[PDB]
Amino acid sequence: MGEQPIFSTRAHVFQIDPNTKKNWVPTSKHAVTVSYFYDSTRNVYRIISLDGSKAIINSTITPNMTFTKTSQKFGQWADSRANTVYGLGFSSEHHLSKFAEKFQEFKEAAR
Repeated sequence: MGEQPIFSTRAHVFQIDPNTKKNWVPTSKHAVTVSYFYDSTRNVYRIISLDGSKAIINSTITPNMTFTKTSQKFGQWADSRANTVYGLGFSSEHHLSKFAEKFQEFKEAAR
């Protein structure tokens, strides 16, 4: 297939404020589904999330992109295509933990 579903989880989505990159701005009002998809048409993994029919995340994973845990339930990563920093807040450390693990896997496939 051109777009292959791989993994899906839920979280509240945020982006850092453009101006000083320090204040968190909510992007979704609800927790939404955040997923990893493999795009074979472009040969890359993508992090995709829609709030309703509005894509709020469509981040291609690149070899040096890095996911950082900020608390036991929240983590972030920088994205140059959209020129921002995404933050994800999970209901539990186990979910943040698992998301970060998958991130590392597809980062390597990218390299």
